[PDB]
Amino acid sequence: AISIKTPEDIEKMRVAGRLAAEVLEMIEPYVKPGVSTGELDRICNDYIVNEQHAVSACLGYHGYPKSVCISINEVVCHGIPDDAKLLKDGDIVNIDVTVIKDGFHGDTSKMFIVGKPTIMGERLCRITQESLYLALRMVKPGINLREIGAAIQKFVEAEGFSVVREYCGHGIGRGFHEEPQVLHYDSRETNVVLKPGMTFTIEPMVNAGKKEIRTMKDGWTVKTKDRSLSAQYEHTIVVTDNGCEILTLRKDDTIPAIISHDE
Ligand SMILES: [Co+2]
Ligand SMILES: [Co+2]
Repeated sequence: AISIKTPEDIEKMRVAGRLAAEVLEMIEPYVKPGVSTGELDRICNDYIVNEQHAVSACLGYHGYPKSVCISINEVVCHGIPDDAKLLKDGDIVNIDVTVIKDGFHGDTSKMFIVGKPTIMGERLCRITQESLYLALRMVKPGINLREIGAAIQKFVEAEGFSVVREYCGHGIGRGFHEEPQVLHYDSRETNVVLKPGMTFTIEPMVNAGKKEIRTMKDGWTVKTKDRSLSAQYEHTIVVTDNGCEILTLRKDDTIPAIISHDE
């Protein structure tokens, strides 16, 4: 069931979008060498809850134990903040945040580099981000959701990299994961012509090598099959009459918040 958000809904989202972005803006300083994914997890929850007056949708979601996800290096997804995993150097972590305020979610994620980059590190990240912005621009009404995934795909492989098919982006709003499914790859299955008011996520997961993954014992931690690196960046967006509106834009984003295709 694809939901077309009301204007008000939209105002709500803008809010969740921002709070969510804020948590990532807030944590920036704390992300340094010698940190516990666990602690990081504490600081966020306090913030989301204390200061923010909001809740985290990750918590208990399908039994998820933590408040947010934190995926180090070759961990792909759902990495679980342990009070004992500490931050190296050349560590490239993703923190995926997802927050609920007034019924609506704001879902976003980004990569952080630790205590002096790797090269391969910085490359991937950089590329992952571009592949995301890249889709960001395509977003406009009347476009098939399908040329978007292909696009990311093209870009990414072209760097000798691989796109992950197991996971994908999703509609979002009052429901954490709504319709549709947003695939970061080409597929005949795909066939959605976008409309204003539809809201959803772009969350490309990019491995430096091969598109194959493994799931751990703990039932969450997803790592590369290869043990290659993997990056992801994500944003929550709304389709406008002429392009899109990023509801999770942060200060460090090098893309406008409003993307218009008119004139
Ligand atoms: Co997310
Ligand atoms: Co998401």
